[PDB]
Amino acid sequence: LELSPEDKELLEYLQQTKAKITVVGCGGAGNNTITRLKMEGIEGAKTVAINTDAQQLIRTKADKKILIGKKLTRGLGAGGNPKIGEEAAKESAEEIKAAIQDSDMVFITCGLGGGTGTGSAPVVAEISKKIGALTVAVVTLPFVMEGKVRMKNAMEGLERLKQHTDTLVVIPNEKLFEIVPNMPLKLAFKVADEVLINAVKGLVELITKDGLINVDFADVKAVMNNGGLAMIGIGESDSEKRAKEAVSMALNSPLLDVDIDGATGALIHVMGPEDLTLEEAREVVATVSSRLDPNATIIWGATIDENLENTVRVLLVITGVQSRIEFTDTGLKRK
Ligand SMILES: Nc1nc2c(ncn2[C@@H]2O[C@H](COP(=O)(O)OP(=O)(O)O)[C@@H](O)[C@H]2O)c(=O)[nH]1
Repeated sequence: LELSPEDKELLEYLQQTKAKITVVGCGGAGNNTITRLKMEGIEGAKTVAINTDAQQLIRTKADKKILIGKKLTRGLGAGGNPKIGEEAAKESAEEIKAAIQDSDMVFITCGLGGGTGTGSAPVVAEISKKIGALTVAVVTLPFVMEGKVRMKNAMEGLERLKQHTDTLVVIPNEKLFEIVPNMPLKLAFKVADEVLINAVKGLVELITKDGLINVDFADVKAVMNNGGLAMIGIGESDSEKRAKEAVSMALNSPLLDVDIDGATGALIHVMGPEDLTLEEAREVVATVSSRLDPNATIIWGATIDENLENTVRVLLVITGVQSRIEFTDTGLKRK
């Protein structure tokens, strides 16, 4: 490429706004998330799948696969015991470290409540912190119908994650039943899949994807470095006032299971068809800004999704909500 000294300096500036990003999916649900991200083609991110279960791991699609606890469970799994998942991850700590080495940002994703995910996720998070990466977890809490043991295990895992994350994005699966009431559990998991994909892919591609408005990693780091506890809101609309309806739906999302007045920061990803305008994106941001505390630090981007024909989708990630939430054995309680 023919490049002038001025063009080179411009390219150098744009390069330092980028980040090396790795997404790590732990356990059954985490592996399923990774497969979907790999097939759909998540932009600018390395995908790593880890599991104690060799049957689940081998059918997963990923850039890198790690069978954890080879000398512990021999590829059998963890049988829903978080202690087994934790010990397996600790055994394979060096292999996990090698796979995420030199990442500027690491996403850790799983369904909390099981053995492998609940156990290994905090270990991956600890390893990520120790390599100096911006460490973000995007995790689900189980449905109520899964039982008390699953939720108790999940909440203990959430407490361990909190010790080793910069931002902890929590998605309560139970609130999906407000979006799709009385859905069969097996199909409700498929909805949970889509939400996890939207959350992880949406956060990653806010930084990595070509957009109308691209985001500097420095600005993401400024919000997410001490993001604490975070929750998401998703909205979509294809009407005449698509942007207004999408942001309204996002702000009123059941997944935002918190008083949003306690928020100290926010990430906004506006997604639309080829006809998406800056004016539409600005309308979304202005609506969020007016609703939140005036002192909240808001970072936003806008990208074109080719799969969308007439629909604008808004992903909202609200940070610093730990002051309005209490961690209990039965789940998240509003304070
Ligand atoms: N999105 C999604 N979540 C799931 C699925 N299966 C289970 N989960 C959730 O993830 C939690 C842990 O399940 P799983 O990943 O299979 O356990 P693990 O392999 O031992 O970590 C469960 O308590 C469920 O709430 C699935 O197919 N999709």
